Amino acid sequence: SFSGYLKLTDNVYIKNADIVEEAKKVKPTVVVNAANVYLKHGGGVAGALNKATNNAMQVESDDYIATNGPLKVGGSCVLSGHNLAKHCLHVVGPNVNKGEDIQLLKSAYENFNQHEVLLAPLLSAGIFGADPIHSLRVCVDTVRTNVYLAVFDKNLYDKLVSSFL
Ligand SMILES: OCC1CCN(c2ncccn2)CC1
Repeated sequence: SFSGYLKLTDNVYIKNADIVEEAKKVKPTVVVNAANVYLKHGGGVAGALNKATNNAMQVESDDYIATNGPLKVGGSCVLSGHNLAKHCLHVVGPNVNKGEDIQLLKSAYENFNQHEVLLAPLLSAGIFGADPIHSLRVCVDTVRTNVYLAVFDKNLYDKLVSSFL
């Protein structure tokens, strides 16, 4: 199971970890991807998770988009976790760098409530441009299921822990 996490609340845990390495070690039931509406896993967490699957995530995703069309910002879909997890929950947080509504971050986190336990990154953080402190706050105030957050950046991890109210 999950090890080395700092407990923030009854159901939220956090660790300074590379989510790909964490997923390869834990093999969780669900790993969350920081997806975009097109499931184009180019960079950030998505690029890294897809590279770990040897592009199998992208091949599966392109078939999903060809059949269903794009996701909504704030929405999600469950696809295979490939070699990383049983399932991957592709969740689209708002991308501030694309001018998307930050209010959609709560809707994005609500997708996590459909899964009893998840390994996840902070939604809309990193290259999505939102304030990770705000993302952690929305996570704690929205997710009720057990969420194990992996924060890649040590300096950001320390700032998130030290400023957590
Ligand atoms: O390219 C190497 C990386 C794999 C780890 N990443 C991550 N993990 C957890 C939370 C946020 N980012 C960033 C990319």
